[PDB]
Amino acid sequence: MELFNRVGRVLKSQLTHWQQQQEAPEDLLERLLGEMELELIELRRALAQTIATFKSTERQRDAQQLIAQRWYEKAQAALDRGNEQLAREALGQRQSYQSHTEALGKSLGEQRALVEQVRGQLQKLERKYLELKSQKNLYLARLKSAIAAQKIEEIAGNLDNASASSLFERIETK
Amino acid sequence: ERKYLELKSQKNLYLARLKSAIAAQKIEEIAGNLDNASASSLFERIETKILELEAERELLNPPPSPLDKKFEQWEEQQAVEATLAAMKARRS
Amino acid sequence: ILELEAERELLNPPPSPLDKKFEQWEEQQAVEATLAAMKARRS
Amino acid sequence: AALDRGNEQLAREALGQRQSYQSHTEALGKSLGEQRALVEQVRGQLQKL
Amino acid sequence: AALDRGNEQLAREALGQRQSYQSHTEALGKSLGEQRALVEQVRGQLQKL
Repeated sequence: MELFNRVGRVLKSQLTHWQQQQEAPEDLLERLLGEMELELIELRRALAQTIATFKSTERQRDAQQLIAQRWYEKAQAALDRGNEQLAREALGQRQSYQSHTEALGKSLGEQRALVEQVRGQLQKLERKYLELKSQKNLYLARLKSAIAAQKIEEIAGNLDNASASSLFERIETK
Repeated sequence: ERKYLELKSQKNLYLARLKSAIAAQKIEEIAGNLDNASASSLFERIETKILELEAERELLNPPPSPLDKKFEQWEEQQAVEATLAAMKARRS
Repeated sequence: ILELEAERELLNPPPSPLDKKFEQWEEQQAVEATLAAMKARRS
Repeated sequence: AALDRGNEQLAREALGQRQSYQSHTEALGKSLGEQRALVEQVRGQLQKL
Repeated sequence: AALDRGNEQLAREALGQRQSYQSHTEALGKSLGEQRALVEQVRGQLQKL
């Protein structure tokens, strides 16, 4: 008659199950953390994408820094015995590297905060993740205690007293 | 060439920050399913069902009123006092 | 290696400089406490 | 052990790290106390049932 | 033996190597103490069973 009813029509058997599962959170409750486990490992692997990359710049600057050391050493050796003219160019070439080192080096400093904080984020998330997973069983145990606490007495009323006991004490009246 | 690789150098960081962004967001966008309020109502309202249904017990078997509980503890006080006095009287 | 080493680095967080500081400091105390005790035996 | 021989500076950090655990212990420990009533009463419930 | 006749320099390394073993002994030795309770109690369990 309408989509909400026709979506219901195609899912009358499923709408009930969807309502039941959301009414009884056993599957979704368990698999959301399992699904959340997927993003944790995805974050685990995704986070690694940050870790290897940033230092890979660190090695690159070291090679350029060593090359700057080579130009520094070549300039140091070139300027010997008053041959400053030759060493002037070598120092000029070094300045090209020096620009590369300074810009790349500082990029790590802020990236340390990104890895430092995100590691702190996961450090906080993981404890909260397991902490939430710690108390779910208690409520679930209290839930089954609740179901048990309720099936025990909801069934207990079948023959307690009054019309319930009338099932036999009225037969006693018979 | 230096600019080409330099652009190719930082794309992974943003992509890594992007997957960190997707990860940073799937982590919490999903986290809101059962945090608090109506989210926690998924079980603490079922906890309220305990008491909606416990009242059926409470109503079906009216809880021992403070008077009968007062009688129970008072009877226990008399039971212990009457007994212990009698019990210690045996030795005397 | 380092993309995958970070998995190790992340899985077993590397001993922080504090614990490494504790380790070497404990070693410094371990050697100093021992060597002082060891040489004290002869005395 | 860290604070020995007046090396309080080193021990200051270690105590700071401890406070992180102390928060965990205090919160988790009290949770048992109320849970004792749950098991204690439910055992009493079944004992009566 | 190494530290004899004032040759403490040679003996310093040997003591350092020893500390590596000392860590192994202390950790493994205590593991037995609790394991004694496991065997002691389980033997008591079977003794009662």
